[PDB]
Amino acid sequence: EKLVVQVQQLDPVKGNKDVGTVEITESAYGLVFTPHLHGLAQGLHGFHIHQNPSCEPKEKDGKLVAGLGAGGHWDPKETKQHGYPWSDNAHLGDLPALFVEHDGSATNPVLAPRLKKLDEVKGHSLMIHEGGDNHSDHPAPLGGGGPRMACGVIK
Amino acid sequence: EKLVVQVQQLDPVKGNKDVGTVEITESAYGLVFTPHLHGLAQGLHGFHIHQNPSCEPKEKDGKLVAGLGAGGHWDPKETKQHGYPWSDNAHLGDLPALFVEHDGSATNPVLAPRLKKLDEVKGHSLMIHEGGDNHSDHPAPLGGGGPRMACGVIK
Ligand SMILES: [Cu+2]
Ligand SMILES: [Cu+2]
Ligand SMILES: [Cu+2]
Ligand SMILES: [Cu+2]
Ligand SMILES: [Zn+2]
Ligand SMILES: [Zn+2]
Repeated sequence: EKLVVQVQQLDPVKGNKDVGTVEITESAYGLVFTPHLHGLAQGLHGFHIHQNPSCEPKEKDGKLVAGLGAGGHWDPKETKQHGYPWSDNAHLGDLPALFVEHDGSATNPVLAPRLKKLDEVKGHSLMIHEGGDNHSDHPAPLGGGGPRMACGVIK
Repeated sequence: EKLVVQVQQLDPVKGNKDVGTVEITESAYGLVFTPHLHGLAQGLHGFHIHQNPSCEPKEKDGKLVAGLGAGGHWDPKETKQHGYPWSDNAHLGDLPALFVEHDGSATNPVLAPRLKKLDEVKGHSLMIHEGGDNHSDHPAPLGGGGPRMACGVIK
């Protein structure tokens, strides 16, 4: 009847810290992602489900870049393109952008109409990027979210 | 096909300001509302379809109140409750909250899964509130939206 994702802000060098959680429920129109995050940068952020059920980084050129353990966006239907949460051409893991209040709190729930059961999302990660999401691979790849600001494993 | 709603920032004393449009299109999972608004107050705002095809103010106790001519939330199924966009117990006009960037712009689209055809929404109004939306009538009625900030007639 529910799923509570332990969301933590990413940081390879010093350490991961718990920013709150995200509960995933089923509605008659798809999975609902309701967060109770506190202490994040304000604004709209890219919100997507990734491949590997891990939130640990991967260094490159010495410079460790957070969240790479998660891999790319979850794409079991191999569309090979980033898009809208309501488009069949998009990665199945593409969710609506997440809003973080002026006080760093995320409490506005979003719907992923293409996901029906809680089981589908298990064994994958939940990523929250630094930038937004224009739901296209242009002008920037993967909606332009960029650096991975927060993450959590869906168990 | 597409419906282009001309939206105005409401001000009965100084005069309304043209702030952009909201395009309504049909997706495989419901109606998509794509804004391109400018000059609005930043933050998360209540976003709903109201009964009457009007954005006119009405006088109440000596002063004009912005947008009262739009009537209440569109409720064809007569649920009598304000709720979530994915709940069948909520007014059919209940849409996901609209995010306005720190620069006053709104460009992030939202989905109303319970609405399927463009014609359904014609003959009504699209309202953007000063306050937010918790998708319940408690603690504040109609999700806590409060005053009517911007509005457009759906033709
Ligand atoms: Cu809290
Ligand atoms: Cu991502
Ligand atoms: Cu513009
Ligand atoms: Cu309203
Ligand atoms: Zn994607
Ligand atoms: Zn309502």
